[PDB]
Amino acid sequence: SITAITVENLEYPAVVTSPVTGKSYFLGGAGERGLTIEGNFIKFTAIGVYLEDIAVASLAAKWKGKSSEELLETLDFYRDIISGPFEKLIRGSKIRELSGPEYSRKVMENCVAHLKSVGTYGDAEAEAMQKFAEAFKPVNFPPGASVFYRQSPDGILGLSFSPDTSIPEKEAALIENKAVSSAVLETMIGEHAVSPDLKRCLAARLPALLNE
Ligand SMILES: O=C1C[C@@H](c2ccc(O)cc2)Oc2cc(O)cc(O)c21
Repeated sequence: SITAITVENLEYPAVVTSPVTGKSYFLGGAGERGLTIEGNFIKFTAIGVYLEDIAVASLAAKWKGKSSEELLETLDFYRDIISGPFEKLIRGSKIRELSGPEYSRKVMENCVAHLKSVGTYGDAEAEAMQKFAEAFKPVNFPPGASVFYRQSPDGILGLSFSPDTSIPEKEAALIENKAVSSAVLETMIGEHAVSPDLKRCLAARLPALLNE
């Protein structure tokens, strides 16, 4: 009973398979991100977080039997999701047109803040973030265009860009850095991620799967 989610006409299939790793994932949750301008929420993109199918078995031990309300208030739960021994696939699909530099600027800002926050922002991470930036420079995201973050548990962040919502066959870059690899997802569902839409989806959707 793992359904699909549609955000501003941008649909997120309940399941997807990576053309890069062959692994299959289930939709953990989908929401929206944008900017608050003059007290008004201006939507810029849709975001969906996919978890490798094996995430269920991994999370089962500690979080089966827990209620959605309980999971939602438990930071540890989200930590297991963020740093769990399974691949996470994040798909951002634009609502409003953003260039690669424009979009990446905010993402990188949050990633850097997180990294410095937890004391893991050294030269290696800075270089990884520059490589991150470089990968986005030649890209533009018109409405519907997407960015795919493949978070490998092996400490690598794969970056893919699509003209639309379809997963590209090949990745544009590989950011090989452990800290940075989870930084993106951390800024989406981590403790210091204000927006709760993705967290709420995860808390609401996981219990059913964890129970069976
Ligand atoms: O999906 C987005 C939107 C992005 C963004 C919003 C508005 C804008 O004008 C440019 C970029 O900021 C982010 C920053 C993050 O840490 C994680 C995210 O998932 C995102």
